[PDB]
Amino acid sequence: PAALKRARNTEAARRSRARKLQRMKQLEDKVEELLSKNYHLENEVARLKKLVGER
Amino acid sequence: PAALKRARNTEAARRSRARKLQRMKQLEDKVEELLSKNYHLENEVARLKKLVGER
DNA sequence: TGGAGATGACGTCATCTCC
DNA sequence: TGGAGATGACGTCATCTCC
Repeated sequence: PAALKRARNTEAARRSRARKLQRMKQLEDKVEELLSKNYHLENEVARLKKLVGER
Repeated sequence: PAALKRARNTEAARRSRARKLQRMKQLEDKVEELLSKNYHLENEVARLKKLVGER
C-alpha cells in the first residue's frame, strides 16, 4: 500500500538531509583552512622576496 | 485568521530557501578559488626557493 | 512589550539515475 | 526491464531574535 512507499521515502529523506548538513559543514571548514594556508604562503613569498639575490 | 499567518510564512520560507542555495554556491566557488591561488603561491615559493642566495 | 520575520526539521510529492 | 533510492522544492509547525 501507499503507506510503505511513504514510510521508506521519509527515511531516505532524513538520511539525505543529514548528508547535506555534513556537506555544508565541510565547505565552511575548508574555506577557513585554505584561508590560513594562504596567509602563511603570502608571508613566505614576502620573506623570500626581500632576500633573493642576497638582499 | 490562521490563513494569513500561514501565507506570510510560506513566503518567508521561500526567500529563506533561496538565500541558502546562494550560500552553498558561494562556498563551492570560493573553495575552488583559494585552491588555485594556492597552486600559484606554492609554485612561486618553489621558484624563489631554488634561487635565494643566488642559486 | 509584543509583535513580525527568519530558520531548523519534518513529511510529502514528482523526478532522476541506476543494476 | 522495472524497480528502488536519492533529491529538489514545497508547505508547515515551533522556536529564536529583534525594535
